[PDB]
Amino acid sequence: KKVVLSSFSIIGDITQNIAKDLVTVTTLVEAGNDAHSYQVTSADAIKIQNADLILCNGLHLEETYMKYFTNLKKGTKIITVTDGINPIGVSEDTDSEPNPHAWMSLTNAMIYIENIRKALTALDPSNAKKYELNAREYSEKIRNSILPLKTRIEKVDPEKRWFVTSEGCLVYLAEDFGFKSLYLWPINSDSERSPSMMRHAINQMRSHKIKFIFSESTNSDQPAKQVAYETNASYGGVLYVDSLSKPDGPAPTYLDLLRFSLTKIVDTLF
Ligand SMILES: [Mn+2]
Repeated sequence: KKVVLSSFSIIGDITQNIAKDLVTVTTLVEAGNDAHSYQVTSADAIKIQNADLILCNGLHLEETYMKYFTNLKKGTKIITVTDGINPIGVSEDTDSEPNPHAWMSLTNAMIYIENIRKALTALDPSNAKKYELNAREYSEKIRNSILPLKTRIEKVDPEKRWFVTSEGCLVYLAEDFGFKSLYLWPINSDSERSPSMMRHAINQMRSHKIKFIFSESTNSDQPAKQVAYETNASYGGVLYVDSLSKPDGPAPTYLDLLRFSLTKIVDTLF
């Protein structure tokens, strides 16, 4: 039985839905661990050795631990599951390093799925028909759950078309649905979170009468709450974007993560 190692929980879950136990699906950065800054352990290095295929996000998500994907099993490829996604830069001024959060998007969910289907099929061609069926079923499950939320979201008055968060985690969602983005820092890892970016967000929220700003499940709510105060806006609560929740939490699968976060967003806009 083949072993397919996913870099983090969101990719591992997508992969499990496509492979359904035809391969063993492992995960490097388990849920609750940070995919932006991770220390590969000795046990993790076993997972890396056992991998017949390695599935990474790319868009520099894994940049600080790519060095551990070395001394690999002969024939083991590293696949970038965001291939075909046009990158969005980390500069709020449009060039720069890529924003990695491409999975927060309905269109892109379909691309992650297709890339993973394609890679599994190249790895394990005797099961091509099963990966084919499974990928389509899962794509449809995603669409069936998430499309109605998009449909709701698209009714928003153009003046209110803003997703404002702490980390720049919704830039791909904004692009997918036709909203503008505002945030406090591009990526949670960066230890430099800047006064200028906070000042800018505050000024922009005032300018555009933006009513809500969120924080996320792996960062502090304190900046968002402060910005809310300074802008006469409201704190919108906690989104799930960077990791699956614990099994008994609200976002234990990728579909549940998208569904939770987009539900919470649309419940703010109306
Ligand atoms: Mn993040």
